[PDB]
Amino acid sequence: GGLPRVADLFEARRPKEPAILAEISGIVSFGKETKGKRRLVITPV
DNA sequence: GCTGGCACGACTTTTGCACTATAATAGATCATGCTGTTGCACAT
Repeated sequence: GGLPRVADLFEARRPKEPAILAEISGIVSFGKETKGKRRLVITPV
C-alpha cells in the first residue's frame, strides 16, 4: 500500500506469492505421481 | 682633447646522456543477475 507502489506497479515487479492461471480447457487431472517435490501435477488434456 | 656605444679572448654557465609493518576501518535498503552446490526425476 501507500505510494512505494506507483513505483512498484510501474517497475512491474513480481509479487511474493503469485497466482497461477490456466488455459482454454482445464479438465480435472489432480496430480499423477505427486512425489516429495511440487505435488498435484495438473495435466488438463 | 674628452667621452660613450661596439667586438674579442679567456672564463662561466647550461644541457642532454645517463643510470639510481602498520594500519582507518566497520551501523541502508532494495532490486537484479550470475555462479556454485544440492536434491528430485529418469534410465540400463
